[PDB]
Amino acid sequence: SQARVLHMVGDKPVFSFQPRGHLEIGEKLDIIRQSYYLRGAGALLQHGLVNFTFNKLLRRGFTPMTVPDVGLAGYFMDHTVAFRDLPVRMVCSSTCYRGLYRVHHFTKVEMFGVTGPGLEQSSQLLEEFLSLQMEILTELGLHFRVLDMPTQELGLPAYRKFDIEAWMPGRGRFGEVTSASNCTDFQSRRLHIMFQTEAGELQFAHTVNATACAVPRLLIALLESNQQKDGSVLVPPALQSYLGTDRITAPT
Amino acid sequence: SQARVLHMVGDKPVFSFQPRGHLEIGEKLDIIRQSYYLRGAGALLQHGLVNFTFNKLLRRGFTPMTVPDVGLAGYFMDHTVAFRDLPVRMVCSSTCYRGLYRVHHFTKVEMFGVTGPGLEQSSQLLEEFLSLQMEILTELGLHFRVLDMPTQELGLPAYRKFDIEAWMPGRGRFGEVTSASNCTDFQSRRLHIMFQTEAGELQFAHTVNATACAVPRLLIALLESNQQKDGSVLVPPALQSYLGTDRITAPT
Repeated sequence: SQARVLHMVGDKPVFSFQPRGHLEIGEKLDIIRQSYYLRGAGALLQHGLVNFTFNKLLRRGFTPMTVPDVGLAGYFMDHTVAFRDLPVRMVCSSTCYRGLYRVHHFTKVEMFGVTGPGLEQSSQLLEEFLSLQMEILTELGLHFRVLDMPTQELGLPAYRKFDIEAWMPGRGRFGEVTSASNCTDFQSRRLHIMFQTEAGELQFAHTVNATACAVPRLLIALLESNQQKDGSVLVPPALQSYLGTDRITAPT
Repeated sequence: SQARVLHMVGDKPVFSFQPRGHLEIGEKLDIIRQSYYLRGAGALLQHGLVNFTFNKLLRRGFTPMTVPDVGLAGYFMDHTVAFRDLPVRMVCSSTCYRGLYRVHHFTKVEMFGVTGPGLEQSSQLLEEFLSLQMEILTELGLHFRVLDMPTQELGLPAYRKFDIEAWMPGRGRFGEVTSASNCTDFQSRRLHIMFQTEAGELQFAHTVNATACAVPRLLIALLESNQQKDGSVLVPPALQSYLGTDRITAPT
């Protein structure tokens, strides 16, 4: 019926002041401008988040893919996978079209999985994708909660669904930053995504989907969370390589 | 009137066989599929080319920027720059909409410059951008030529224009992979991009534009150029970090 809190990770940050919204921080640091537009350290944050996640998923054995822009499944349309290749793990960084809360275009990295027969395989894969999401978020220093979304209440094209909300102090609330869902044979039935069994059967495979990074939301969470009383925001260690610093300090 | 060859860099590769087109290579290596779609090593090539160029331009002092997708100039509309900040060098990686020769969406990294008064400043900046382009191409091992495009013959919104064509053995000809043009006060007049002089004048600045990377074309050039008789293609050293190998070898 309603969403259950499955897990809690990290702590709410403590402030001696009233936390500011990501827009105020960005403007004070000259990393957000204008429509909207990232500049300097903010742009490095965006590209570094994408790269950290993409590399993490590459090290775990996800095959990368790129597309000219729903689609992730569609590229497996009318395709059959051998039993020996199951599960198939795909990672794709791409530009998607739909405060920085809702911009028309943004970069997102997505996870896609095609697995062996049945709920056991598909659920194992969904739990694996959720774990990757929590690992990435933990390594970024964010405070977040994992919630079980209802599926048979409205919805339907999902047997299980997990959403992750990261804490946003400037907004003062939790906001969704990742999603992951087990679509089972829905997508495979409609797109003819088959797997061949050991005996020689072709059967409808299972598909699993997950967001590995929605940057606008993660940016908001990092800026509000890591902000300082000086309007500085601290850089998580995982991103200090791409930024070249542990603290953004605003120009002169 | 007609395009002059200004420079020649690298040598045509030598083959003991008939060079194949990038599509044949990609299909034999399972890095190109389907519409079109990069997979595994091909996807690593795409992301590595973007990152190598972006990092190179970051080390040279280009301020990064990201946009939600003509635009590069438009974000400086109704903006004034101080004399002390000139020249302003901007680098932007973005998804653009328009064989892999002509796909609808592709990633491109672009250079944008706003400079001090007059032809001397704008030309210095244009030569600097051209040099960066040739450096990147040389470091990738490609054979290319730099040509002077006519501007007052057709055209008009450009005082000078340089194009770079890289050698494509499968096509058997040179193909454009970068462009760079000095648009002077055209764009600044139309968008009100001002600079403040030392005396206190506001004057129309100059704008310079350059492609720092068009990936589809560079991909084509690298695959056809570095191809082996085994259908292997060798990896340029600059990209071996992102690929993890010196040679793509096709799956089993």
